[PDB]
Amino acid sequence: STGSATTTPIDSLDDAYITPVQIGTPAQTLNLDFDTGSSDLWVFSSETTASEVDGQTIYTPSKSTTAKLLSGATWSISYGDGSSSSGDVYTDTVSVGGLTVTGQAVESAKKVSSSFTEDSTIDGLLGLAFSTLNTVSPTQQKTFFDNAKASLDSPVFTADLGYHAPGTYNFGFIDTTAYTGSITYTAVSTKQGFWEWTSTGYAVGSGTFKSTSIDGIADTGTTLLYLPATVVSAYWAQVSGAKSSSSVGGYVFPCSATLPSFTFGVGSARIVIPGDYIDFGPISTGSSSCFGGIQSSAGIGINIFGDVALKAAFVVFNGATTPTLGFASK
Repeated sequence: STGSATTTPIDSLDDAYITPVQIGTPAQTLNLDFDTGSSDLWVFSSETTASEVDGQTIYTPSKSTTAKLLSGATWSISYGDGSSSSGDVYTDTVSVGGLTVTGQAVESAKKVSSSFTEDSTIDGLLGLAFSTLNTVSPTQQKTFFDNAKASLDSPVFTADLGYHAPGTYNFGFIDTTAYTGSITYTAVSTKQGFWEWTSTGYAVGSGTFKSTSIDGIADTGTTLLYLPATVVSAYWAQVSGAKSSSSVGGYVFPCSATLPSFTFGVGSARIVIPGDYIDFGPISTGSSSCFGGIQSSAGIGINIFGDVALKAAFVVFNGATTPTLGFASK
């Protein structure tokens, strides 16, 4: 089997992407944030504290003839950005782009933090990291990908995120028309439960490539590119007036600037992030100070190849017995 679904930016900055997901019988379609940095499929629901729901579409398990309470199971998650959610668990039928999994754990939120409430466009998350990170207790549950894998034509999914435009998540096949050149594959460590890999270096603009190993995660659920302070300083030093602002929480730059590109290495191959992808607009409405899309990972504890990086590529998440990651230009 295969599936193919369009993923759409939630706003004009590509802060996140939502993909429609069918849950239950009859289908209830929710727009979920596909997140290769976590492993829980959780939704706003009829059980979510009413004051914490503000415009989201909810899953109502009592209206699904295929929903079953997973007795005794609870979940609770905290994300790198400080947001969180928790609740109980149903199993139900879940379909993405024509690909159907029966018996998928659907984690129903009883509580969500303010960041989720305040974002009306995201009805929940669909985790695509390794199932070892799933938070369901006392019986850990599998991700949608893990459940689908054996049925897929090939045990892969691909992320093709757009810049200020829709893109695609495919399951079970590689669309050879969706990228240019060849796909370069690189080793993955699953030791921390992430799609963790090592970039071979970077360049800033038309500058020379610096060969250096950068361990990090491919994370569709993180907006920005978080890299070591040395790398980030070298990037922003090429933008007149750019500075790290402790009050804003990262590098800012004059909105009048033209940003240089940023290149990262995948083996001997190179992915080029155009400068415009690195512009996240005014820090507050009407400001002429703009927020940078490349930020320091210092104090996160891990480097993160988030949407800023991934949207410059066609990315293969290969879930073969030994997982690997593939990147192509597009």
